[PDB]
Amino acid sequence: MTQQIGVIGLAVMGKNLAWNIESRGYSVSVFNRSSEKTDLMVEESKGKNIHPTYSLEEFVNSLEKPRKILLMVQAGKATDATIDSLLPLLDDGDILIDGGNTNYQDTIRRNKALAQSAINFIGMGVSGGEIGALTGPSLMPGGQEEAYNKVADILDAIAAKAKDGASCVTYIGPNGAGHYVKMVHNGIEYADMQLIAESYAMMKELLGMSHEDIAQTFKDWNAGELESYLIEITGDIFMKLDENKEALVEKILDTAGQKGTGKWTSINALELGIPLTIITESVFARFISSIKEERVNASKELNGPKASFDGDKKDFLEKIRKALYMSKICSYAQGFAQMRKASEDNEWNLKLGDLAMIWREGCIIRAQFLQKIKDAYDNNPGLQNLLLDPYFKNIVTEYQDALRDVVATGVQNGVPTPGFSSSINYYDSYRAADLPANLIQAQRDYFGAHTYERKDKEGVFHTQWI
Amino acid sequence: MTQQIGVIGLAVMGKNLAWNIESRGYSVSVFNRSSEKTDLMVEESKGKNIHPTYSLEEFVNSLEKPRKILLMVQAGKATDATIDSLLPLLDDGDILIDGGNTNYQDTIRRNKALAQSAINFIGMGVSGGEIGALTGPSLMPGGQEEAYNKVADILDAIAAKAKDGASCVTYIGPNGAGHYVKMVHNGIEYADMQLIAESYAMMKELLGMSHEDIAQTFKDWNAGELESYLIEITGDIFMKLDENKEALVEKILDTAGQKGTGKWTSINALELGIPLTIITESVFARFISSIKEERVNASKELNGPKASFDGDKKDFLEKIRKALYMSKICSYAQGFAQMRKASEDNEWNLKLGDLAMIWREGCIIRAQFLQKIKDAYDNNPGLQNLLLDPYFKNIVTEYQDALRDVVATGVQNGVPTPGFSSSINYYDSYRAADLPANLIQAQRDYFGAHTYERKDKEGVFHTQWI
Repeated sequence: MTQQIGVIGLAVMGKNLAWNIESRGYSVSVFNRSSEKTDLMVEESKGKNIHPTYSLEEFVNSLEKPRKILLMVQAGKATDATIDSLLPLLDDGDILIDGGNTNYQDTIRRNKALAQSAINFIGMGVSGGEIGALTGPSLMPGGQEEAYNKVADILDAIAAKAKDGASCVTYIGPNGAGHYVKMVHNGIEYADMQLIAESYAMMKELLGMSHEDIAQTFKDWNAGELESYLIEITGDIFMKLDENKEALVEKILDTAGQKGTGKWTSINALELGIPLTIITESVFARFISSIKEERVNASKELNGPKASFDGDKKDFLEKIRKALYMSKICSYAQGFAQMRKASEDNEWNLKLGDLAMIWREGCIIRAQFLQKIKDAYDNNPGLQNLLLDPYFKNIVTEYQDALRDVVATGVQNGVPTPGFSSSINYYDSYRAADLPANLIQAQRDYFGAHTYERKDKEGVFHTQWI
Repeated sequence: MTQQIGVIGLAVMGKNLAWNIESRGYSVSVFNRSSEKTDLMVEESKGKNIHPTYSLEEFVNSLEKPRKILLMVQAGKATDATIDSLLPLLDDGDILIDGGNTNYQDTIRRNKALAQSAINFIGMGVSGGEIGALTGPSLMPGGQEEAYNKVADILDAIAAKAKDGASCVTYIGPNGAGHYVKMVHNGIEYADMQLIAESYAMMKELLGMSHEDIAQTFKDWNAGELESYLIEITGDIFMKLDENKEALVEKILDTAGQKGTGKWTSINALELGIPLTIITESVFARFISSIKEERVNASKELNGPKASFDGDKKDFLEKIRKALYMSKICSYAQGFAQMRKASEDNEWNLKLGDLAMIWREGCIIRAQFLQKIKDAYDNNPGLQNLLLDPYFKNIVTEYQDALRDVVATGVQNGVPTPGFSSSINYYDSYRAADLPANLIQAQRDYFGAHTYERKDKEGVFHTQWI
């Protein structure tokens, strides 16, 4: 009567994961606190190997041991309440897998406490949306390694497969490493969408392009090095019409929503001392879009230059493309630098090459560009920055001219390019042997006696400047 | 016999603060747990009304009621340990004043906790460096409003006086509003130094100016609307020769740090939803300056254009000056927008005009500039953004052309200007009635079904995009 794995939380993503697991031949028990949605799953699953349960006691007793329970409830209170109600009914060695988009510190807290009751806790990031959950997502499980290996066959079977047959799931690391990697994935996704949107702003507001010339430009870009899911769906979005046969996306209110997780990536980067300029500017860009009424008011009081481009439009579209690809490199270089630092300060022993690997398919940021990130760390596991990898170093040293032209053209024409601007400023700061921070250091010694170091001598120095 | 006020912690700032208080004719008891710092201050206080004590029991018994105790100890656990060891020894109505660089959230915890035992707690931000604490600092006290009035005589006596006679101290607001305001002061200080540092880099790397010409430029700028303490000391710093008649500022290692306190301003901005791009990139600029040996390696593998200017240098110097002023306006507009939102969220009822008033002298960011921020809020207390203030409005719509030229030239010549770039981008985003966030919303609805709102029709919408 025992089933192989259990899922709690029968909304569309818990339901789609259970069906994915069932699609691969494993017997699944399901439970939803409100039993009426379990009653819809049984009807929507007639013929599959879905054993419904209608109490936490019948659910736990329906599962083989060590019990494998996938939590797909909403984050925060409902997750901790589900864990706490489950814990008395569990035995030593059982395994809980929180699959929500949980803040990684909650996972670290839940892993530590559950470990004192001999319960394994895996915080697993899940990316791919609801269609991806049903057919093959990218999974980022972190927690006890032994617990992971006891459920690794299920994870491997349901996860997306990259073009080399590799399943888009691997053991991330201890405790909160998986949910940390999922959060950084979303931060990268914020930047990828902002850079795409800056590209659209240039095309719409500087080159005066229509939605079909915009769509076709993105489809063209998706045929080369920039091939990504996000560029691919952007091309579809500029082809969708409304009732009046006008472009629908132009009818959408330009207030970017954000359910956190993007702001978490920058908050952590600031704590770690990691310059995450590009993802953070994309978070701030969402913030300022949400004060729509304030922007409408300032547009009637603050002057600016008219957007006027008189050069070659096709040749400048190619520059925007190069600028978009190089900004992606710098943003990923920042994002992967955050993950090495978080690996170091948490002793997670993150293998950054494995993270690019599991992001080649399934997730929202999936792109052929990620195969080149894996190739970088395969050729050099000690790679300190993606900008130094021979392939990426070759791209940025040539594309920087197109990026500089795009930024300077948008700045002079009043088109905001925050992701392009911080990209070229990151490249120029990271490659600068000497920075003006020496003036900052001398100022801090002037008004605070904070001392400074020298370039030619060694030791700590303090100057009476006046 | 009995003293009027007490200071715990006799490092240079608590020591200099105690001398300040005694200089105005008040009697002060002093305590340091490490008795050596108390003995050193005993000899240095020949002929002063400084009564040393060597136990917390003795310290509390040497002050008249209601007791006024100034905590100038290490932030964090050492502050909590002292508050804990003081609590049993105090009488209802006594006043603890924590004057360290403390996280405002700790102040909220301490204030709320000490109120249950009927003890007043003032978290007070102190700005001015070690010399400012001796002569006249800027004071940002928050806490019990009537407990402030009992110490207001002393704070007013020791604070710096603006040249209209007003002391740079005022009741900021309840609980942790004082430490919050000090924290935002520092973030603003970070942006002011970075923007001065970006001007320096432009003068040196793009215009090829010597330290003599760089010093003279800052002194001329200090003579106008940019009159500021940070610009004044910068002109001095570029005049300071080393032993071999060389500009000592150039010998200083260009590493600013990764563990400053300005990062807390950005973390709070990210949680409030306030776009703090200029201060945040000033924090990030310090991070990448900290990886010196990594930057030196990248400078040997990553190329860029060689900076070269071939136009009138004096005309461009003036454009740098306008770009610096405008960027300060944009930085402060964000910083003061952050505090307005925090005052609403924490129910502090902050009076931002009185805030700019007490920053006219004593603090590090002091400048003639802050009188215009005071004038902006006195003219319009409900002002939403300083960019809308008539005086600042007139400056930015005039100076934007110089800022755009500076940013564009800087980008085309490889000179990183993260502060200048995010300023013009912030000006172009805030004034844009329509932003490309509509594509972000469309994408989020494509892969995440997060729904969207429309510019034309009202309501919430979801679309099958393909």
